Amino acid sequence: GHMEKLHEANNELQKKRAIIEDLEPRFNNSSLKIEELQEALRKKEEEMKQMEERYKKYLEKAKSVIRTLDPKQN
Amino acid sequence: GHMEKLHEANNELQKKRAIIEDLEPRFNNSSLKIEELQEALRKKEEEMKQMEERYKKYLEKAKSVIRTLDPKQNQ
Repeated sequence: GHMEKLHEANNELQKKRAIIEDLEPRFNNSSLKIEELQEALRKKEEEMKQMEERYKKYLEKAKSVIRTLDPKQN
Repeated sequence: GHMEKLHEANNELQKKRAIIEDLEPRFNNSSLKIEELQEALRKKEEEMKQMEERYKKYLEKAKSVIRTLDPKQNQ
């Protein structure tokens, strides 16, 4: 047949059309997601570096409170 | 005539085939990516939980000291 091969071809085109319309919004969503997961990851890793700044500075501060309050040197 | 319609259709098929063949591995990679990231991020919110627990620890030693040396508690 010839008429019958046009039918098989047009239907497969409708099939691929449906495959594409379903997968595209999915792939777009998942792209957005990867971006926000990395802004969260970056923003968290920054918080962690600050958190280490503070505890570090705290320990150094208490190092000098010890000197100030020690009688054996003051 | 009919020749041309079956040629236009078969070549549109190869177009859509190319679209799909290119997007599908991309979408698979990105599904794996989302879950690798979400893992890294929860291993990181954990590391943070430990570090805030450690800093809150130290911040309550510190006010313990601010209270004992409070002039008002020494009179």
